[PDB]
Amino acid sequence: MHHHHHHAMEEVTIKANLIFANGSTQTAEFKGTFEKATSEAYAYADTLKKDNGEWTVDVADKAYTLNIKFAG
Amino acid sequence: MHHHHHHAMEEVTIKANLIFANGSTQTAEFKGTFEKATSEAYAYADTLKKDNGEWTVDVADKAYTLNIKFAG
Ligand SMILES: [Zn+2]
Ligand SMILES: [Zn+2]
Ligand SMILES: [Zn+2]
Ligand SMILES: [Zn+2]
Ligand SMILES: [Zn+2]
Ligand SMILES: [Zn+2]
Repeated sequence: MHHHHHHAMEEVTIKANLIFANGSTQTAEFKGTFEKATSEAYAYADTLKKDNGEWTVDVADKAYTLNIKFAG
Repeated sequence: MHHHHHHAMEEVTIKANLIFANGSTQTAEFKGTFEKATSEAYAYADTLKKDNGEWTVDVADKAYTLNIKFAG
């Protein structure tokens, strides 16, 4: 499944690729928590439904931070 | 839970922050599939166990690509 595991004070960058039925595309960037950032991307997509129809989305990861702590 | 959902031809960037018992740190970057990139990060961490002890890790997301397709 596609699951975002929230962390406090997270800062995530969302690159949205909008692909229209005729093959044309548009890209936009959103930043903030994963929840807020994706919400804005979806809200934007919704403003385009009137002229471009229903949309579906696939979320794919691109970057992570690994915090590795040694005990000594 | 922390779950990486694999996608074909994915290219993920891993930023590893190694935190030692005495407070000092070291950072490194790894790239490739999430699986390969994290594997290299862990392998690197293992080479430091002899002198720095056991390590634990927390994986946190940083960036995503959203592919939004309109049906028309
Ligand atoms: Zn999955
Ligand atoms: Zn979140
Ligand atoms: Zn997917
Ligand atoms: Zn979770
Ligand atoms: Zn993968
Ligand atoms: Zn975590």
